[PDB]
Amino acid sequence: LIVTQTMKGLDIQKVAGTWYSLAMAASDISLLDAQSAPLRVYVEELKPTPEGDLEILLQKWENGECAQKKIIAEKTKIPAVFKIDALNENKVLVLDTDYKKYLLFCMENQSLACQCLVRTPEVDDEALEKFDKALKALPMHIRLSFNPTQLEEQCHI
Ligand SMILES: CCCCOc1ccc(OCCCN2CCOCC2)cc1
Repeated sequence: LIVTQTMKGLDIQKVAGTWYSLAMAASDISLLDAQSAPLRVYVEELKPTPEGDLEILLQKWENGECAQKKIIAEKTKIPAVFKIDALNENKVLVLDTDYKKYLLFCMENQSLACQCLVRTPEVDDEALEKFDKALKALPMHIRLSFNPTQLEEQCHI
């Protein structure tokens, strides 16, 4: 109950496939500051299951290397809200998407990280505008964005 933008009418099957973390923001600098920061994660692909859960492939920098991760976000009664199982209850919210170009999401435990996902390794000014508007509300204190060259590299090097 801190992020209160969600996507009405979300069809989670339609988010399947390839995505690029074009921009990210968080409530605390420490959540994204170093390469190995806990929530500096780079999304690779979204794989919605038949039962409506959402499997997520990503990379993360750990121990001086770009590690692959696979995680599962389980559906809830709200179609735009999913839960991930770590030792704390942390939920994922889909704020807005057009399926074909962009998707905005936040994860929250208050600790909060949001990303602007895009389908192609290109700077979508309009997707970034909608991301910044969705965020102007929220209490973000660090924001990163990535150029096309970085978006084609593992962990955005
Ligand atoms: C529409 C769904 C977009 C994908 O949302 C998420 C992307 C990455 C996430 O990762 C959260 C942190 C994952 N852990 C980082 C530390 O290593 C273990 C995995 C969570 C949701």
